[PDB]
Amino acid sequence: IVGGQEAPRSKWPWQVSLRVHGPYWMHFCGGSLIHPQWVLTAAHCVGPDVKDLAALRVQLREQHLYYQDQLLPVSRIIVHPQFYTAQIGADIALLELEEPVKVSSHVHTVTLPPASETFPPGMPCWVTGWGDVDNDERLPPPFPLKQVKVPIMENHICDAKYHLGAYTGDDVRIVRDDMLCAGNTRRDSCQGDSGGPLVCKVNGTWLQAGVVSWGEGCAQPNRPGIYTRVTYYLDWIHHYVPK
Amino acid sequence: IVGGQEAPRSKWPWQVSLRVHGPYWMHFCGGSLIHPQWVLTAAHCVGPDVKDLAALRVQLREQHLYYQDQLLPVSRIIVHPQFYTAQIGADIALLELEEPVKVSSHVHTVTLPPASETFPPGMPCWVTGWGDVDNDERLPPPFPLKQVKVPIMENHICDAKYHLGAYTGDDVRIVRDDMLCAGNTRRDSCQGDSGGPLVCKVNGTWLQAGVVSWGEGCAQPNRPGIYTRVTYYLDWIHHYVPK
Amino acid sequence: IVGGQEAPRSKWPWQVSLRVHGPYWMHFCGGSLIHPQWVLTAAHCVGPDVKDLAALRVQLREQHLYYQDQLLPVSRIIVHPQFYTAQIGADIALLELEEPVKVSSHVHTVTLPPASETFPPGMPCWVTGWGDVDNDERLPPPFPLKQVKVPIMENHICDAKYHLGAYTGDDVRIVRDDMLCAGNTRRDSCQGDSGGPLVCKVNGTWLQAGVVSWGEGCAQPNRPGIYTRVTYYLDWIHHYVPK
Amino acid sequence: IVGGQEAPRSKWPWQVSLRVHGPYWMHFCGGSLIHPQWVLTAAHCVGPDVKDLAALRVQLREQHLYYQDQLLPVSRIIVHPQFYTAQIGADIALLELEEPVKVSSHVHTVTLPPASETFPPGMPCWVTGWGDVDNDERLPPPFPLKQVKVPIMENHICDAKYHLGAYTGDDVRIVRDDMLCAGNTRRDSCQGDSGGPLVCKVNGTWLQAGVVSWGEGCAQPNRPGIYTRVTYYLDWIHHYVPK
Ligand SMILES: Nc1nc2ccccc2[nH]1
Ligand SMILES: Nc1nc2ccccc2[nH]1
Ligand SMILES: Nc1nc2ccccc2[nH]1
Ligand SMILES: Nc1nc2ccccc2[nH]1
Repeated sequence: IVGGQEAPRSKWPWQVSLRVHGPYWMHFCGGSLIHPQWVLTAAHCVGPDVKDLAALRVQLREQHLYYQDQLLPVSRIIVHPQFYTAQIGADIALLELEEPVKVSSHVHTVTLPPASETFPPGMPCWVTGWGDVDNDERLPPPFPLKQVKVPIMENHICDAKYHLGAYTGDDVRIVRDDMLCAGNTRRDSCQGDSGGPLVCKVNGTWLQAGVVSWGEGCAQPNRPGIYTRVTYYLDWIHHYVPK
Repeated sequence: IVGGQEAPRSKWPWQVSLRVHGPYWMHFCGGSLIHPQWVLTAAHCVGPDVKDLAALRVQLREQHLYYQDQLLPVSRIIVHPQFYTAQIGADIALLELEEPVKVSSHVHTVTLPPASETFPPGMPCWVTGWGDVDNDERLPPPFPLKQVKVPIMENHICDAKYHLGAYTGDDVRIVRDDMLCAGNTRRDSCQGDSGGPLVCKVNGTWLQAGVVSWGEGCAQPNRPGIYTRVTYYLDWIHHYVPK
Repeated sequence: IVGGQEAPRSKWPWQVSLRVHGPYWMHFCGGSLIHPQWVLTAAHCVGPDVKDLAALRVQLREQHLYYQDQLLPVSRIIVHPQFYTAQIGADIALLELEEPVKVSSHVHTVTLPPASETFPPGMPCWVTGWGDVDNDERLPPPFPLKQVKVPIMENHICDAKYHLGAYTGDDVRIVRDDMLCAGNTRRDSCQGDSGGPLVCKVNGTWLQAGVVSWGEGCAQPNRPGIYTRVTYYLDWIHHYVPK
Repeated sequence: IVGGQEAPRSKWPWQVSLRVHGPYWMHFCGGSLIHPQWVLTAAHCVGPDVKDLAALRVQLREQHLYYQDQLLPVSRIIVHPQFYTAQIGADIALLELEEPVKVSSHVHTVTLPPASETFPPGMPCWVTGWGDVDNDERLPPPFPLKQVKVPIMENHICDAKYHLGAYTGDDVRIVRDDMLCAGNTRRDSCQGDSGGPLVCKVNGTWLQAGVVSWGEGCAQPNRPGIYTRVTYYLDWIHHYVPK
């Protein structure tokens, strides 16, 4: 996360950390608990090539990474079949936990938006995670969870911006219809935040509007952070996750 | 270049090296001379974002990198407007030199194939460059120009292979129509060879069938090297390069 | 620390961590509390060249680095005037804190040995620190304080071993009189543990026999870890630290 | 080499490059041809621990490293028995070649100074090599041999300088009597130049006064380059090398 601060212990109870086997269970991507037994994340974090379930673990909300770990095994990885690269789209995936987690006020699910829900440009939303605090700058120990308020940006405006200072023809889509943008030159997501949540509070109730997907650098001019638009893939999600 | 060997001094007179400014003019991509004033290369080597021309230089056929340099400045960089990523396609671009080069048996242009040439499996083709000799393994000094004969594979077969061991739906095409596959687990192109030529001997003449574009790793099982299919972009090239 | 394991919460109340300013206050050397206002460490950790005091801070006993930091500033750095390199000797230094610390069962001083104590082979001794767990292998997060029991080895025996597989003349002493050896191919100190304490339980009390100083690699055959022999520098220490 | 330039092809015919087996025969230190079959170099380049001769090779004078290599096998490595570290002294060694070299005007031996020869403070001498051009700054391809004129510095003055800004007692020798210094904040030797020669033209002949040994940083204030004093070890040298 770029341009944000450490999150209060009572904030973002649905945030999760994905760990990969190694000298130690290292954090490589974020995710969100959308059901007691299901985690939502980005496809590029666990694909497109098939990965060994035994080398993956999920860690529920932690104030500091690695300090009070309680790793959970994953029983199944479901990557959207239309996914190959983030730039092409469908950057979304599901992780079925071995056991349904025991929800508490400190750790619980985030609510998904209704199919008709559309987050307007400028609406203040939040992105969270343990990723880099700037281009090539790793989050330093003790690795606190970070948060940053970012305003939603209209898909068309975002697409236009990405063409600025680029050779790509203005008529050639870069930011596609299943993607959403947010952030600016001071606040953005970054490597390591991928798969994590972008939440906006509507009628009270926090709704997850997107999944951290990709971008060109972090907080770079005319290069807003790009997310997978959750509403676009609700049918696919609800094909595996109980409503 | 993975596998293969050092190229004879008389071979590949059209090979060029792209250099980026810094502590020394370092090689970052390949290319080919297709006209005394024009170099053909890959779009991902110079795009999708517009970079400063001043920071780019071209080196014509050299037996070893850096030892006998005579760097040439560029006046224009033109990238296919459809380009954004190599996985999507249109990974091709042109560089116009500030002056026409003098040709000879040691340095001259490569011939482009006629629109109808398909380059089927069994066709004798070679790829050349100063790229890595293996995954994560750079070409060691004195940096000789390497070459390797690679077997052509039909797009449909190649696409099927890229789906093996991947979550991507079988009907979601990975190897696209404007692309071409070549190589195996012993012969392939690698990082650093990008933008370089894949040439095939047809009826006694060398024709550039492709431009080193991308691939998953180098010489990895079920993951042959991918090239931009030159015949697919002949009309675009001819808008800029005199015949 | 190579071998051994995570130290219990109640052990080594005198262990200290030296921090250098930068992206975060990073651990670079060990140390021990020998007086409410003084820390004993290795000269090579802070010398031979004079560095800015401001860029240094001390962290008293804590289970995991960076988690519960309470950094303490230093008013003075005193390095043995005979020091230039660890191999030559006199690798010992003192840090005076700006304020005396409050002691308790969880944080208190370690007892220095009587001038006559020799710490012969067979005596039970432990070395502690947050250093590498193996050659060029850092302690992974959450960075627990490690400990390991190491076997003492007589100086002359150690010296002979250091000559095995070396061009150095047998009569040219390598392990000097102001030094002490401990450890084997399974138990040893390593980079990052430097300045830390080697303590032995004598007549029911813990005495600091040495300070982690140097060695060829970590836990390498015929190359035991080398420590500064505390008894040799008691007079110097007592010139600054009161009883 | 710091602050110098490319050496003319006709100069320094006695310069050699030591290579170590690996992906390629990489340069790791310099040396000088002092006899048709003997190379003089620094002990720390090949010691203190014994290494097998099979992984070592010698390359005679070439304008650019790796370009037109003609590697020579070594029959024996002789390290001074009093050597353990550069800071202690005796940093000198001999490499006996498998065959005597056929000297030419382009490649021949350098002359060793008489036992009584004393190089006065201020005398203009030269140090040559393929080492870093600045701290942590490697020599860029094509790796030309570099040279730099450095003035001799009186031993006492050099020792005094090394104490400035250090904790070491003024009466404790840092630069010893078997060592020699030269260079300033603009011109100096650096990592990779070790084992190489420092030659001074006395009257009308080039004499090798020193062997690049060590220092604190390169071209750093009050930290001139330190070399092993050749006249100090003339007897040891002539014990193996025919006069
Ligand atoms: N702006 C931005 N946000 C990002 C998150 C993950 C990877 C690349 C990114 N670029
Ligand atoms: N086989 C192959 N060739 C490549 C060239 C550039 C990047 C990735 C590649 N994989
Ligand atoms: N064996 C050993 N132990 C060491 C501790 C610090 C630096 C080098 C070392 N080598
Ligand atoms: N000044 C200086 N010259 C050096 C040559 C080799 C290693 C360290 C050095 N420091």
